[PDB]
Amino acid sequence: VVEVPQVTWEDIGGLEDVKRELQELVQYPVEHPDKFLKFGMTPSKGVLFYGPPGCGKTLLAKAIANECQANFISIKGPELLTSEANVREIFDKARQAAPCVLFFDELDSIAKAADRVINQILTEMDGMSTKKNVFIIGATNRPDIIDPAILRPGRLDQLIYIPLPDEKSRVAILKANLRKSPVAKDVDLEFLAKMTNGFSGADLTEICQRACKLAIRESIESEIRREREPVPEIRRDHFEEAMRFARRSVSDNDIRKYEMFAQTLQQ
Ligand SMILES: Nc1ncnc2c1ncn2[C@@H]1O[C@H](COP(=O)(O)OP(=O)(O)O)[C@@H](O)[C@H]1O
Ligand SMILES: O=C(CN1CCCC1)Nc1ccc(F)cc1
Ligand SMILES: O=C(CN1CCCC1)Nc1ccc(F)cc1
Ligand code: NA
Repeated sequence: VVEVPQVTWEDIGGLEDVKRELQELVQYPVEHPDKFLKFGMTPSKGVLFYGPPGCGKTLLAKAIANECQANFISIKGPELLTSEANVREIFDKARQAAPCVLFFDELDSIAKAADRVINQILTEMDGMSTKKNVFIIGATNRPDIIDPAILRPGRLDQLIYIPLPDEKSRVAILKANLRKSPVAKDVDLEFLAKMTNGFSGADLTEICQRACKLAIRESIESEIRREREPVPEIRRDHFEEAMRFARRSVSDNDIRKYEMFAQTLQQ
């Protein structure tokens, strides 16, 4: 399906510099048109996100579409395998759905036939002006095998690191998830953040989902019992039980590999 996503910048904890950079990348062409005309600036054709799984790459792509009130089309890397015309088709449909964000997920899979699924993607990108109002986003968990051809001027304009959340970002992720939830006053999310070093955004969200269901299931059984004979909160003891089912999904060794890649870039 194609639609304007409902996720916003507010649903995304941490990454405040990245969000700043992205909002400008898409707000300046429409907020400062005369300056873009005066100096010969062209809008960006897209960006490439890299980092460990479950830390916000997909969320940021949907939030860019929501900011621009644009349709969102998601394409999974391994699904381009059945046929070089499939890269042709998907760009046609993005063009038809403009203004549109076209998101290529799981691109590390293509980087390992597949050699000109790539060549067709690079072809479709060069033959699409920015006046077509399609914004391309790719994401990968394997930055070491990126073909630098995709980052040349005229294709994806910047490579952006989305890291595991630090302690402050873990508090923000928890708060954004629970933004519209009835959390008990005995709940200390800053202590929860301190006990989840190494957790991804997805790992933290699973704790929140488990704790919400425990409170709902408890509410069901309490009312069943009272009928023999006031919104209920998610309490500290629901989070205590939910943390029993929790552990990181990204190993210490992969984390070292991401940090080396980004530090050597001076990024
Ligand atoms: N920065 C974040 N803020 C809030 N929730 C997050 C964040 N990162 C991940 N999540 C949670 O984990 C899920 C998966 O994140 P996603 O962006 O799909 O990861 P990926 O980086 O692999 O694209 C999100 O739907 C959300 O529930
Ligand atoms: O992440 C892996 C390997 N993982 C193991 C389980 C799934 C894939 N390698 C890697 C990570 C970051 C980097 F910059 C270079 C290489
Ligand atoms: O870190 C680098 C260096 N490059 C320099 C310019 C950009 C980064 N490579 C690398 C990192 C992890 C890994 F698993 C394999 C290779
Ligand atoms: Na990922």
